[PDB]
Amino acid sequence: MHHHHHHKDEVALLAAVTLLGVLLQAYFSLQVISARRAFRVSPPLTTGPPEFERVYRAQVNCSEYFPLFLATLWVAGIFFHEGAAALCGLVYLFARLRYFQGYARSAQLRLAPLYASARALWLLVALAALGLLAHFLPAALRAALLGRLRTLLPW
Amino acid sequence: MHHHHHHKDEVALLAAVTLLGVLLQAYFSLQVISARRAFRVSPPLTTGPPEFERVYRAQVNCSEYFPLFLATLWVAGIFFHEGAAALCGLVYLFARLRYFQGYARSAQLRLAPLYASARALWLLVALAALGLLAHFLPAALRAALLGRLRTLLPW
Amino acid sequence: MHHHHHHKDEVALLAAVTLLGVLLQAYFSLQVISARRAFRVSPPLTTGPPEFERVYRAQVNCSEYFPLFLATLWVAGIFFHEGAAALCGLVYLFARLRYFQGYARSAQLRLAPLYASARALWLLVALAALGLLAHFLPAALRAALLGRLRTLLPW
Ligand SMILES: CCCCCCCCCCCCO[C@@H]1O[C@H](CO)[C@@H](O[C@H]2O[C@H](CO)[C@@H](O)[C@H](O)[C@H]2O)[C@H](O)[C@H]1O
Ligand SMILES: CCCCCCCCCCCCCCCC(=O)O
Ligand SMILES: CCCCCCCCCCCCCCCC(=O)O
Ligand SMILES: CCCCCCCCCCCCCCCC(=O)O
Ligand code: NI
Ligand code: NI
Ligand code: NI
Ligand code: NI
Ligand code: NI
Ligand code: NI
Ligand code: NI
Repeated sequence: MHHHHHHKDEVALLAAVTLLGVLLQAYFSLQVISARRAFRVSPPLTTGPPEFERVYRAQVNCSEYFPLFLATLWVAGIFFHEGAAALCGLVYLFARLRYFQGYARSAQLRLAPLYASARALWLLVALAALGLLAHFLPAALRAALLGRLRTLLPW
Repeated sequence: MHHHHHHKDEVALLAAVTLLGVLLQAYFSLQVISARRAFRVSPPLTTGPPEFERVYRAQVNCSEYFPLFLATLWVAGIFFHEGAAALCGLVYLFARLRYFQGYARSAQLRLAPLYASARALWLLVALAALGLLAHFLPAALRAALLGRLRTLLPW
Repeated sequence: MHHHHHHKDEVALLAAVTLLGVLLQAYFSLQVISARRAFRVSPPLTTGPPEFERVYRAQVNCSEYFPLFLATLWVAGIFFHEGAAALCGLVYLFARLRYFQGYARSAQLRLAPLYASARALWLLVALAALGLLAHFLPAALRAALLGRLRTLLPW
């Protein structure tokens, strides 16, 4: 409720990549709705021609991974480096766009961009992990050394 | 780890709408479990009578959009205006409750609240985008003017 | 953009539980891909032998609840108590790991860890709610008393 400082400028690139991700997900959704018309599939019900089922499944898989992407983007961006996390996020999202486009054409064409999206997501995971390790490991190593010291009142 | 200030009071309405959203999602889930009994559908397996499939599909669609709603709510609430973002969030969630209730009765009755939920989500997206533009565009325009200036050492 | 303080040390346990949750979700996904080979189910398409359908459905359900878990973890951790929220989060995630493992073996074996995951999630919801109530209820009670006072200019 103010606050004479804000932390917006520390997360704005994460927020922009997040919004791009929302926009891409919305687009995937609109493509499924468009495929429902092209290939005559009525709600509820997610079975129909192969071409429809591939578009449907591409959207479902993107949707499933999307919170994982968001969680890791934010943890990596806060604990490791904002710019690095955001760049990796852009690469992931572009890879997901290529995955969806590929998959819609052929199951097999989903594979190369799928691998690219996994490499970008795993890099985000590794940056998040390194950032958290940097945060916790020094204090933990110190507390353990201190307990050891201890010895003491001797030597 | 303290900190003689906190930023809770800047995000509390976003946090409350978020929690309401979790509660609504939990409710949708409990309704699917209840429909599984009413219409005799046993896990795993998500096919059964039309009435079950509509309830199932309403929950699935709400679930799919729920991270999009959360992401945009937080970005809009931080970059644009907390109160506005929270209000739009409440409207979205009420619209989703009406969507789920409608859909359970008839595919066709899902449509009006579906359109209401999309208008509320797109307004959140537009507030998020405007907030981010307000954040990045002045510094970007300035850096570009400065490079232009440049000219200079003349005129 | 600096900032001579950071709020990382107030959310690091939430961030670590979040990352563990991402890792567990990634694992569930890899298990579905592994079941697709074991039980010969090719993409798109999520129907096959019972053993495959159980593994698939366990992943889907974990995926569906995962944003709910994340949202509530963060709200509870910020508004109620970071350590308590993180502990409950670990219990939820362990319960989800046991749920997935159970379900893969038998529908019936998913049930005990399912109930454990629901108790942990509902405790997170209750901590989030109590934290938000603590935040809003005093100011609200005060504003209402002040309007009452009022009376006044008399008595
Ligand atoms: C840089 C890019 C950003 C540009 C910003 C512009 C964004 C505008 C995108 C348009 C989004 C439209 O939003 C979409 O509307 C259609 C209606 O037409 C809805 O569609 C709904 O109604 C139709 C027709 O009754 C049904 O057949 C359909 O099954 C149902 O889902 C979608 O559920 C909603 O998601
Ligand atoms: C789903 C995960 C959401 C996580 C959001 C956590 C935000 C809490 C901390 C905000 C303070 C900003 C820290 C600045 C670090 C940086 O430079 O990026
Ligand atoms: C999934 C997106 C989660 C985003 C959470 C980002 C929170 C980081 C910044 C917190 C500082 C609070 C900023 C105050 C602005 C306001 O008035 O709402
Ligand atoms: C999906 C929900 C994401 C929510 C992320 C909200 C983070 C905004 C506030 C960050 C300031 C840190 C507050 C410290 C309280 C604490 O001790 O945990
Ligand atoms: Ni002041
Ligand atoms: Ni201040
Ligand atoms: Ni102090
Ligand atoms: Ni301080
Ligand atoms: Ni300085
Ligand atoms: Ni400062
Ligand atoms: Ni601060």
